[PDB]
This record gives sequence, C-alpha cells and structure tokens, in this order.
Amino acid sequence: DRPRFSFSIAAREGKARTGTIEMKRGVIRTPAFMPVGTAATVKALKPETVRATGADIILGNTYHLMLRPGAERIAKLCGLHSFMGWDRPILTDSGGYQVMSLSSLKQSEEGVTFKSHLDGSRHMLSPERSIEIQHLLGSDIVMAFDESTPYPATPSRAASSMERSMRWAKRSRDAFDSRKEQAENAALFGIQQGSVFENLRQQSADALAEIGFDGYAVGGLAVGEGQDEMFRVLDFSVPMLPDDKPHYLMGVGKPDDIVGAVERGIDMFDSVLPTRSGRNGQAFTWDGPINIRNARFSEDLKPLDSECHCAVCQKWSRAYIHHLIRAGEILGAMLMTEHNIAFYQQLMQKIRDSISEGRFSQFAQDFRARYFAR
Amino acid sequence: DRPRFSFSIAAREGKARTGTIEMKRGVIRTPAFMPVGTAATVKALKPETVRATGADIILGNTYHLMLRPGAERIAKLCGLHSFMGWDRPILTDSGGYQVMSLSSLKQSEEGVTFKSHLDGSRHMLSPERSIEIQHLLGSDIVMAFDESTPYPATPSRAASSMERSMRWAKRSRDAFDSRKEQAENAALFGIQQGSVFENLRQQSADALAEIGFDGYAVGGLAVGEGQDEMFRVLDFSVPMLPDDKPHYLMGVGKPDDIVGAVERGIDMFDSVLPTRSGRNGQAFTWDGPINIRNARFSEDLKPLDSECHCAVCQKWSRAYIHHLIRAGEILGAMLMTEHNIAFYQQLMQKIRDSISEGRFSQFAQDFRARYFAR
Ligand SMILES: [Zn+2]
Ligand SMILES: [Zn+2]
Repeated sequence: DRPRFSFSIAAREGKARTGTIEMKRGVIRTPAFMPVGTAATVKALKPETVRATGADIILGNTYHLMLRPGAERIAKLCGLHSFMGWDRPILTDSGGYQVMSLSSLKQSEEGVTFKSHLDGSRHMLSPERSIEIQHLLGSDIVMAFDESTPYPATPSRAASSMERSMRWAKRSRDAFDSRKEQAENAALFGIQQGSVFENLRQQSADALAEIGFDGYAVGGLAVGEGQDEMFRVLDFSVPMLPDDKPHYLMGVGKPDDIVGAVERGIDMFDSVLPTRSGRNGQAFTWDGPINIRNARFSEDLKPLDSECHCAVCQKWSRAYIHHLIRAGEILGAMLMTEHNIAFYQQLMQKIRDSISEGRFSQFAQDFRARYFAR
Repeated sequence: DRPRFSFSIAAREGKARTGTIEMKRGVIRTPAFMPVGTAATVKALKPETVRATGADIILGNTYHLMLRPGAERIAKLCGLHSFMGWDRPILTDSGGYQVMSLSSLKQSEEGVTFKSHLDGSRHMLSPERSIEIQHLLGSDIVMAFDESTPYPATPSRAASSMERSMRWAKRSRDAFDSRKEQAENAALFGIQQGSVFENLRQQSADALAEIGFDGYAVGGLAVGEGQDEMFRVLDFSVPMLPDDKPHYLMGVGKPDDIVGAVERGIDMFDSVLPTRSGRNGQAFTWDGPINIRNARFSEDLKPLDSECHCAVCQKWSRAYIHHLIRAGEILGAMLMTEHNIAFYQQLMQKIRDSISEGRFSQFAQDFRARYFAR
C-alpha cells in the first residue's frame, strides 16, 4: 500500500515544518535525525537498539561500503538492509565528500579516480557509478553524486565545483531514471552547492529545480564556517528550494545547530556526533554535554540525564559509565552511544511536537537558555 | 523464601551429576558455566543479554575490582550487583591468582604486597582483606584466599604453597564467619591445591573438609598442564572432595575440557574463552571453532552455527560478522561474544539434560566425534 515517496507537511511555524515522508519501507517523521551507519553498522549498536531509540531512517556511506565489504558483494548478499539487519529506509550519501576528505585522489568532468585510504587499491566514482553502487546497496534515498570543494572556497573554485556539480546532478537524474527497479522503489535527492555566495546558491537551486528531484540537500556546510555563517547561509539558501519537498542539511550536527536549522526550514539531518562523541566519553544532556570521564562523576548515582527516557538512563549510573569509559570497556561505548542517539531522537520529537503545537519558538528559546547554562 | 545456599543433586550418571544450587538471588542449574565479568562487565554484553543466553551466575575478579573502580567505592555505590545491573548470583574469585600472574609482587604468611599493573600503586591482600573486599562487593559465592604457585611446580614449592593455602583457608573461614551479614547471606568455597601430586591433593582435601565449606574448588589446573594431565589429576582429586557439595574447576575451559571434567564429577566452570575468543574472531560451533575472519566466510549466508538458537544466529550471517570483525567494528565483538556465551550455555543445557536422561556417556562420544571432525 505504501507509496514510493510522499512528503506531507502537517504543521508549520514560521519557516519550520513538521510532517512525514512515506516510503515503501516505512514512514519518516520530520524533522528527522538519521544515525550514521558508515560501514553497514551504526557503531556499537544493534539495529533493533537503533530503532528502539526512535530512529526512522539511518544513513550509509557509499565511499566506505564500496571499499569494504564491496558494493557487488553486498548485492550478492541480498543488499544492505538484509546484510546489516535494518529493514527500514536507508539514505546513502554519494561518496563524493569522502573521496575528497579521505582518499588519495585524478579528477575530471567524467568522474574521479582515487586510491583507497585502507590499502591503496584504485577505484573510480562518477555520477553513473555512484548511482549504480547505491542501487547495488538497495538504498531507499539516493544522493546525486557531486564535486566537493575544500574549505575555505574561493569564489572561482566554489563556482567551478558548483557548475560541474549541477551537470553531474543531471547525469545522476538520468542514471537513476534509466534503472526501472530503482526509479520505481527509491527516491533521488539533489544537492545545492555554492558555498557562502548567495548568487551561486541561487543558480544551484534553479538548476536543481529545473531537473526535478524528490528532495533537496544543502551541501557545503558544516565544513569549518562556524554557526553564525552557516545560519546566514541557510537564511537565504533554504527559501530558494522548492517548498513542498524535503530539505536536508548534510552533516549537521550539534543539538543547537539542529534547532537553528529547523527554524530556517530544514527537515532532515545526519551527524556522527552522537555516536563518535559517545565512544569518546561525551554525553548530551538537556543541560549541555558532559565529559563522563571527569572525576566529578566517579560516585554520581544519577543517570546521564535526569529526564532522558532511554534504557541506559533507566538502568545505569554516571558512576558506572564513568568506570567503563575510563577502563576502555566496550560496554561503555555501547551505553554512551545508545543514550546519545536516544537523546537526539528525543530532541527531534520535542521539535516536531512543538511545531505541531505552534510553540517551537518558545521551545528553541527554552532549549538554548538551559543547554547553554551548562 | 529462598535459602542461603542449598545444593541438590537430581540425577547422576557415573561420576557426573546434575542438579541445582539455590541461593537468595536465584537458582543455579548445574553443571553450570559462569561468564567472566572481570571489571564489573561481561565484556561487550549488557547483563540482560548475558541472562538471555541462559547464564544463571557470573564471575567477578576481585583483583581487578579492587584496583578499579575500588572495593569501597563499589560498596558506596551500593554493591556490585546494583553497580553493573546484574541481580542474580555473583561468584567472586579471591584475587590471589591475578596477584601472581598480573601484579608486581612482598609475599609472607600474613599476606601479599604488590604494585598495581595499571599504575604502580601499592596494594595489599590477605585472607582477611580478600574476604572483606568480597563482602564490600556484595558477592554471593566467596572464594577463600589462597597462594598460587607458578607452573610448572616442583614438589617442595607445590607443598609449600598448598600448606600455606590450607592455613589461609582456615583464616578465610574465620573472617567470613565473623561478619554476620556475609555469613547469613553468602556462601564460602574452599580451594584444593597440590598440583599434580596425589598425596598433596589428598592432604589438601582433608584440611578443607575438616574446616568445612559450602563448596570445593579444584585449584592449580588450566595453567599449562595439558588436557591429559588435567584429566589424570581430576580422576583422583574430585573423589577426595565431599560428594554432597558442589565441585568447581576454576578457569576451565574449552568445550571438550568441560565435557571431560563433568565426566569426572565437576559441577561449575568459568572461562574467558567464549568472550575473549569472540572478540578475537573465533566462534564455537558444534563442528568445532571457526575463525570468522577467514576468507571462506566472506559470502557465507549461513549463521555462525546451523543449530544454535541464539539471537545472533537468528538474525545475522557469517558474511556480515566476517565483515565487522575484519573492520574492527564494536558490533562484531558484541555479536561474536553473545553467540559464544550462548553456545556455552547450550552445551551446559545439553550436558544437564543428557545426565538427567542417563545418556551423557553417549552425548560425550557424539559431541567429540562431531566437534573434532572439524
Ligand atoms: Zn539516556
Ligand atoms: Zn548463535
């Protein structure tokens, strides 16, 4: 009964929206946070635990999966969902960002050649090959393959990368639409580029809306610009995107970045922060992050957060988790990660509820006042 | 309603027994395997997962817990059960073995002085202090503090360590019995020493039965002697212990060691093998252990073991777990460990059932024929 892709906005407050994305493998509540499942695992969590925290969708990294265990191998093993045991929607990034940030790079208009950061094996990516890999994975939301430009970006380099990206967005569209099984069961998002420059962002938006996509991502942020500049860029960039389609801010971010981005019209988020910070001993709380290794928690019997409903905060103390993290114990990573992901989902839930009730502006004020009292 | 400690033998076949140990925090089915929970965690598993595999009791290491997080700290945090979230029985070793094998050692008749292997801090252990620490932990089965003699052991050194151990067993008895809350709610096991020498084992047994204990451990094995010599030592040592009390072989071991020890009258086991081997990529199966990193599993969609009822074998393939282990992913350690512990508990269940039905001899033959076909 479920549709391929249907975004519906149930309530709005200013630029903020709340609603649902209906897909064949499930419903995504927006604004949505996607836990990151890099190499076919949300690190230190079983998929059932990921779901129990409230996640409706997770993200997979195309660049990592193509290096290990391999895209064709995953297809032969019945696709990513079956492989890793997550049966709800999966969004896959294009891999273009990690090629720039992780691999040993030839770049051209056809695509990119690079050496694996793991073993120096040679690989290739292009609009067509990236769409094909995401198809071999079985991805539900496919990202167009673009060209990332490092930070900071000179206007010429930002416009160079943006224009080639828009040509690649058209090739991504066509590659997606050529493959019937993919085009009937998955969705395709386009990526706005153009750095901090308003004119380039607008040309990017026009090109993408001319091609037509199921959703639109804001690319090229959370790469060093700081929150003030990111918000300033969001202020004029998001209204350029089609209003009736989801808006996806890639790689963001800290809780306060998420709230501010929702205030500016963003519907979807992903970040390694809750998982990676958790393994490193940082727990998010409504009173700000805490460093659980600090000596002040060594005999603290309170849970990580006094209001959190997650199973970790129901069962174990700060003192216990302090001990596990300082001891290097795997269970420390597990509990910290589950709490952090549950905290992110509770944030998204409070965001959605406050928009639905027309008190999101008050929620954002209240959130910041307490989170930054620390 | 539950008693402090009541061992009841429901069925026997040759020297093998099956039955139950009833304690205030739960019933222990014997023969029993205890997962090892070193520093207040069975590594990579939540306690609920430990219980879901079938474990009735776990082991804690007194030497590690006294170094981190500290015995008094655990008492202040309401004891080990509450600290780590395991509410069923816990057996604590005495710490004497790790003092010899891990610490930087002065040894005397009063006790032992050593430096922590973690930071060089100075600590002390004695019969009285070991019983007190196990009390501060809240341990359900307390081990007498003994003196371990390295392997191999000359007769003089084996008899030296054994005789002092028996004097320490009397001091452990008295220290335990002096502390009313401990003596009314916990149990105390004595440890037979005496290496491979029949006469020393017999003198040890006589001394321990003269003092009186709730259970009797066979110490000084699984330290390099090989299975043939261990079995030969068990052949004459176990019948020296009181028949109507549990028999605990410390630190054993591989599945085939467990079966052979049950054939010789052992009721209780502990080993780091299922947990530590799991993290290292070795999975136990009814057809012998497999090294999941081997390339032959890279596209194998079968579960780790074709008969195993554990949740890992219900949900994930060898190929997936192969990928996680080779990638260094925490979830690889989690899944391997859960399967290995579940496999050990299924072994103990099959042992108990076959003894109950008077076909344990046939089970042991059948087990070995298949496990060592490999
Ligand atoms: Zn929590
Ligand atoms: Zn299994």
